[PDB]
Amino acid sequence: SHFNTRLSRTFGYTIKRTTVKTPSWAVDMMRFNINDFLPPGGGSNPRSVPFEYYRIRKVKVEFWPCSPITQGDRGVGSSAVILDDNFVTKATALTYDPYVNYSSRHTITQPFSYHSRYFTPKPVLDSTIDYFQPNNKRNQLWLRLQTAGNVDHVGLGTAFENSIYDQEYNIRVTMYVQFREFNLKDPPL
Amino acid sequence: SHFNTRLSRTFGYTIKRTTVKTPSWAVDMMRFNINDFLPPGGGSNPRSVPFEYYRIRKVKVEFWPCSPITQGDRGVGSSAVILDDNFVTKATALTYDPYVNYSSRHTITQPFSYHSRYFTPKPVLDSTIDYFQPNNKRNQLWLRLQTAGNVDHVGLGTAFENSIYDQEYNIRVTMYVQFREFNLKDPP
Amino acid sequence: SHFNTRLSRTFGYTIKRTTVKTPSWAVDMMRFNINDFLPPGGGSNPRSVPFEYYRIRKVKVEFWPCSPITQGDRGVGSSAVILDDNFVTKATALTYDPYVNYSSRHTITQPFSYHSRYFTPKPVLDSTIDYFQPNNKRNQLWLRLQTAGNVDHVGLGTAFENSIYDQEYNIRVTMYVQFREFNLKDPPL
Amino acid sequence: SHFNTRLSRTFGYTIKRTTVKTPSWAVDMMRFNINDFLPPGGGSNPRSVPFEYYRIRKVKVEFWPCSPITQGDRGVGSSAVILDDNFVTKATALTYDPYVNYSSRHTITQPFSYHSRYFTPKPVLDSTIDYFQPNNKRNQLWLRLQTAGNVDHVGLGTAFENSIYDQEYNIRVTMYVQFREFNLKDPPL
Amino acid sequence: SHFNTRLSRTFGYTIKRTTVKTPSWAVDMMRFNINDFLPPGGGSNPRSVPFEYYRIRKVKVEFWPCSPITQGDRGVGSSAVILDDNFVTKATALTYDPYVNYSSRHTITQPFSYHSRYFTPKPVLDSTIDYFQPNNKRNQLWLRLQTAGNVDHVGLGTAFENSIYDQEYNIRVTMYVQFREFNLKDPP
Amino acid sequence: SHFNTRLSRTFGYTIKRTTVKTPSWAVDMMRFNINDFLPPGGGSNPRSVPFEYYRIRKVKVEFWPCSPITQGDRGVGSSAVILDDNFVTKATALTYDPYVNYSSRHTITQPFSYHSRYFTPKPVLDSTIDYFQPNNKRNQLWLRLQTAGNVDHVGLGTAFENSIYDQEYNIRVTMYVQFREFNLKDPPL
Repeated sequence: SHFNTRLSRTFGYTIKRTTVKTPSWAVDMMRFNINDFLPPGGGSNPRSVPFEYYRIRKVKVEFWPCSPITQGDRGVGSSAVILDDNFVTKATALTYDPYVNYSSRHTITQPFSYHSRYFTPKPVLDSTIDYFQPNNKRNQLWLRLQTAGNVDHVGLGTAFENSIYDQEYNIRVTMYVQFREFNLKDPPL
Repeated sequence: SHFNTRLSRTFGYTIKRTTVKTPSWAVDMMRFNINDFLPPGGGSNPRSVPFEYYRIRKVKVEFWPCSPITQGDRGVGSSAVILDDNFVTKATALTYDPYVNYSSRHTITQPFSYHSRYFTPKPVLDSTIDYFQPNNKRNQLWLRLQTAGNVDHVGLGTAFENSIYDQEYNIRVTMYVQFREFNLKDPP
Repeated sequence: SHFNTRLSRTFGYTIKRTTVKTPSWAVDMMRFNINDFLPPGGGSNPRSVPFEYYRIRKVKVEFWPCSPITQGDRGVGSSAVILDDNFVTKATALTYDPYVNYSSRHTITQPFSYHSRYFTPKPVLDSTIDYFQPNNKRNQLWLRLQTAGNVDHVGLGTAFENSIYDQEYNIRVTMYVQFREFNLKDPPL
Repeated sequence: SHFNTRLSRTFGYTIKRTTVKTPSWAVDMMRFNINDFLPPGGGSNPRSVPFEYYRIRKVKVEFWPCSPITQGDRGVGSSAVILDDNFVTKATALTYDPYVNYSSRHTITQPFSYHSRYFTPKPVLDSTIDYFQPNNKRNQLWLRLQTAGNVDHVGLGTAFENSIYDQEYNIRVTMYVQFREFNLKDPPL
Repeated sequence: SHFNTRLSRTFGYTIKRTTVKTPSWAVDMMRFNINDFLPPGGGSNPRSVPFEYYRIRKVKVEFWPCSPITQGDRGVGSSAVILDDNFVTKATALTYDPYVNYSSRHTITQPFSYHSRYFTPKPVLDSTIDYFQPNNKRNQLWLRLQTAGNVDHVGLGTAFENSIYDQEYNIRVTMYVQFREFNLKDPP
Repeated sequence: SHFNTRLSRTFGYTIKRTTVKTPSWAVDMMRFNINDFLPPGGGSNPRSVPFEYYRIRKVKVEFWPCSPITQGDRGVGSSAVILDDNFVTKATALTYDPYVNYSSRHTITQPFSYHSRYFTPKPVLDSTIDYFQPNNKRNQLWLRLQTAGNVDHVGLGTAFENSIYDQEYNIRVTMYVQFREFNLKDPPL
C-alpha cells in the first residue's frame, strides 16, 4: 500500500561575473514540482509510478560547485527555507544579503564548496493566504498524483555574493516521496 | 456539545444485460453528499439536525443484490476506495477490471451476493489539487452544516462484470456523522 | 440513542406598584411546557429535534432583575417547588406570604437581586389525582415528543412583596432535557 | 525561532435605546483580522513585526461596560463562539435571543457588567465550505504575515437585550499570536 | 530496496457440453507469464513498474464458477501443481481423471463451486532438463524484468469432469510479485 | 517578554600589497554599533524590531577570505579583544605584530584561511574612564534601543601581516542581541 522512494534531477545555475566593486548579492529562489521528477507513463497508466496519492516527505537541495579550488574572489551568502511561497524579489546585485538574518538561514561558502539543505517542503495550496502544515509525520496531507498539473511545493531562497568571475553550479534536487495506493491498470492483448 | 449518529439512504442500481461475448466490466463511481441524508428543517432551524458543524467519521456502502440465488452467468468484479476524487472513467463495457490491482480493492461476487465497504471518506476541498487528510480521529476537519450547498465527500469506485442477464441492486449508503455545536433557535 | 441537551427562553414579568401601606404579596405560578422551547420543524420531521421520546431531567428558573441597585422599597418573598400542580390562587396583594412555610421555600430578595431555582419538575399526568414520581434517575417516565400538545410540567409558585415602585424581571427558564430514539426521516428531492 | 506575543485594540460599541415594550435582542458579530493589530512597517521590512509566518493561538474579547452600576432596565444576553464564519443575521430587535441555546454560549449581564470570551479562533480559509481545524496546538496551520490582505479569523456572535437606555461598551480585542521565522532586512547607507 | 505487490487478471474458460455417456475429463494446463499482468510503460521507462528485477513469490488461481447453484449433472475433477512444465496432454474427453492421484492434487467440485490453488510457481529456465529450485524465499532466483519477452512460470494442470451442460468459468489469476532495484528514468 | 536573536551584516576589507622587504603589519580595529544592524522603522514604531530595551550578549566577527588557496606570500597575524575602547593606533606597516602578546590574542593565518572571534563586547559608557562589566549573564546592563544614536560597543583589534599581493576579506559581523519589553504601537487606519 505505501511506497517510499527518492527522485532526482540535476540542472545548471550560473552567476554571471560582475564589476560592481562593493559587495553585492544575486538573489533567486527555487520551488519544487513533481512534474520535473516523474515523467509521464503510457497507455492506461498515465504516470511512470503507478500510484494514486503522494506526499513529499523531504527535499534535499545540493549545490555542487563547478569552480576549481584554485579560484579566488571568494564570497559568502545565504540559503533560507521559505515555506509560504513568499520569496525575496529576484535581484542581480542587491547591496546586502537579504537572507542572512532568516531564522532558517545557512551560510553558503563560495565558489568552490558544496552546500545542501534538507527539509520538509510545503505545497502551495492557496497562493492568496499562503498557509501550510506544521512539519510532521502522521498528519501530512496526501495529494493526488496528477499527470501534468501537479502543485508547486515550496522551498528555498538564495543569495550568492557576486564575484569578478562567473560561478557555475550543478544543482541536484532530490525529493523523498511517499506514494500511496497502488493503481496499476492491466489491459489485455 | 457533540452528537454522534447514523444517517442512511437507499437507491437502485442496474447493470444492463449485454451480448459482448468475452469478459467486460461496467465501471462507475460513487460520492456521498450530506444533502441526500439530511432534509431541510423549518422556520429559524434551517436544517433537521440543529447543529452548526459536522464531519463524516465513516461511510458504509452496502450492495444488496436483487438477483435470486438461482441466477447464472455469475461474475466477479471490484470496489476500490478513491479518496482523491479521481475515479476511472465511466464505461459500459471495459475489456478488463480496472480496479482489481488497487491497494484498497475488495472482490465483488455477482450477481446474488452482498458486498460492503466501510471507510473514512474525504471531502472535496479543492478539485484541482485534490488533497485530503490522513486517516485520523481528533485532527479531522470540521465542516459547516449547510442548508443546501454541502460539499461532496469521496469514496468508492466500481467494476461489475457484465452478464447475459440484468443485475439489479439496492444500495444502502450509511454515513456515521459527528455533529458539533447545538444551535437550536426558539422564536416566540 | 440518547441526546442530553439544554433549551432556554426568556420572557418579561412585571409586578405593578401599589399604595397599600401594610406589606402585601403578588402571588403567581409557573409551569413549563416543551412547546415553548422547541419550535415545530418542517416536512417529514415535524419537530426541530428528531427524537421520538423525551423527559425533563431538571428545570432552572432564573429571575434576572431589571431594577437598578439604587431602587428603594426593598422587599422579601418566597419561591416554592410545587410538584402536584396545586399552586396558591393568583393574587395581587395578599396580606401574607402564602409560601414562606413551604418545605421547598427559598427566600427571594427584591427588587435588584438575582433569584434562581433548580429542581426536577414533574409532568401533569392526571390533574385530578395529581400523582408524580419520586425524584429519581433511571426510573423516570419517558414521554412522547409531540409537535403540538405537549404535557405541562410543573414546578414553581412565586410570592413577591409588592412595592411603592414597579418591579420588573427578565425570567429565563432552562430545561435540561434527555431525548431518546433518533427518528430522522429522509425523503428524496 | 518563535516569538509569542499579545496584541490589542480597543473600540466602541453602542446598542441604541428602544421603546419596543417586549424583550428584544440586538444581534451582531465579530471577526478578527490581524491588519487591525499590526501596523505597516517601513522600507525593506514591510511589517512592524519582522516575521514571515504567524498563527493565532487565542483571542480574548472583552466587553468593558461604560454604563454606571446605577443603571436600570437591566437585561440578559448571550455570546457564542462561531468558528465557521456563519453568524446569525444582524438584527436591531429580534424577538428572542438567537444564541442562548448554542453549546458555546455564555450569559451576558447588562448593562454594567464585564463580559469576556477567550478561545481559539479559526482562519476563514474557504467561505464556500467553511472548514476549520479542531482546536489543537502543534498541528495548527501556519499563515503568511501579509502586509495588506490578511485573512479574517472567525469568532464571536452576540445578542444583547435591548433597553429603554443606551448601552455603551468599550470592546477590547486581544490576540495571542505566535510568530515564526525572523526575517529582518538590513540594507546599508 | 524492494517492493512487494499483487497483480491480477481475469479471463473466461468454457468446458463445452458433451454426450459421451460414461464419465470423461476435459484436461488442460495453465502457465503464468508476467507480460499478461504488467503492460508496457512509456518513454525511457519501458515497464509500467520501474524495477529492474522481479521474482514471483506466489500465484493464486481462482476459478470463479459461472453456472448457477441450480445446475445439475454435477461432477468431480482435479487440479495439480506442475513445477516442471510437463503437463498431461490437452484432451477433450479423457476416460479417467489423470491428475487424481497426483501428490499435489486438490479436488474440484463442479459446476457451481469456487476452487483455488495458491503456491510458488517456477520459471522455465531450461525446457530440455526442466529444473527448478525447492520452494524457498531467500535463495529464490532474481530475473530481469523484460519489456519484451518474459519467461513463463509454471504451475497448474486441470481436469474437469465433462457434462451434459456447458460449464463456464471466470478464471482469476493473481501474482504476488516482489520487485527489486528502482530504476526510474527522468529525462528533462 | 525577552526576545533573543541574531543580526548580521557583511562588509569588505582589503589589505593593500607592499614592497616593504621585512615583515610589517597592518594594524586596525573594529567597533560594533546596532545602528548598522537594525534599519529604522515606520509610523509610530520607529525601529524595525519593536522593543524598548536591548543588550548584546555576544558578537561573532568572521573573516571570510577572498584570496584563493593557491596564493603565496603567506603570513601570520593577530586578533585581540579590546573591551576598554583603547586600540593600538591604526598603521599601514608597523615593524612588529603589536597584538601577539595580548592575553586574548588568537593567531590569524593569511591569506586564504578563515578566522573568527566570539566574545561578549562592551558598551562605551564613558570614554574618559573607560569602564566595563565583567562578562556575565543576569547582571549585564540593559540599554535603550534608540532610533538613531546608539552606543558603540567595543571589541576587536587586528594586525594582518603585509604581503606582496593584495589580501581581501569579506567580514561578517553577527550580533547576538537580547531585546526586552515589547512596545508595538497600533494606531488606527
